[PDB]
Amino acid sequence: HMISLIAALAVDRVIGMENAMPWNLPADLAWFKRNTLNKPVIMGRHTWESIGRPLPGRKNIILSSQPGTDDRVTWVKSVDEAIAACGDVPEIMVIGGGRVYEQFLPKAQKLYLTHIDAEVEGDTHFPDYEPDDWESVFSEFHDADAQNSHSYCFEILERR
Ligand SMILES: NC(=O)c1ccc[n+]([C@@H]2O[C@H](COP(=O)([O-])OP(=O)(O)OC[C@H]3O[C@@H](n4cnc5c(N)ncnc54)[C@H](OP(=O)(O)O)[C@@H]3O)[C@@H](O)[C@H]2O)c1
Ligand SMILES: Nc1nc(=O)c2nc(CNc3ccc(C(=O)N[C@@H](CCC(=O)O)C(=O)O)cc3)cnc2[nH]1
Repeated sequence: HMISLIAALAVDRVIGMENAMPWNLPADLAWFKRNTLNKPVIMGRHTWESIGRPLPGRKNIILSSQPGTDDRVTWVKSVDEAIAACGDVPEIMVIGGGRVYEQFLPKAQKLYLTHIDAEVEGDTHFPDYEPDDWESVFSEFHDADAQNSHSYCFEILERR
């Protein structure tokens, strides 16, 4: 198979605040749906709570050391089990949050990263990643507009 991480980062690699995403960027949410639809998505229990409902058209796999509390999604207790629950698929999408990104980054072949030109009070950060290990294979910058209040750049990195 192949493991990919997808995330949106504000300044200083901030990805969250008090278990929430403090911004609204509809173009980035559309990019997220386009790149995760019809794929399995792995997330940690905190991120499941922040989303609050299953993502439709995706197999939702939740990592937690505690028993599952919702039969609409798949609960797993380890990284190995999470990967196995995905089945034989071309690409597995890991959708955070911080503690989960840390664990899957050494396994990942691709990073789908949105860089948001926004300064945000945050407590959760994307993991420190060594830039030499990665090559940029796609980059697309967008200015702010009437629907998206900050400029942003989509990037796909591939492990060298
Ligand atoms: N901007 C973005 O792209 C983005 C993406 C995702 C999330 N976020 C933000 O990230 C923040 C949450 O990230 P987080 O780091 O606090 O928590 P998280 O990584 O979402 O989930 C952490 C929890 O997942 C479970 N877990 C993780 N690894 C496990 C393992 N190997 N085995 C078993 N259980 C495991 C544990 O749950 P138990 O305690 O139940 O064992 C752990 O407490 C929120 O602010 C969210 O909004 C942002
Ligand atoms: N690039 C990126 N941006 C994000 O905002 C993001 N968020 C998470 C975790 N949080 C969330 C929060 C909401 C939705 C969500 O509502 N998505 C719906 C609607 C998409 C839309 O409205 O365009 C979905 O169907 O994917 C997804 C993930 C993980 N990876 C990300 N990756």
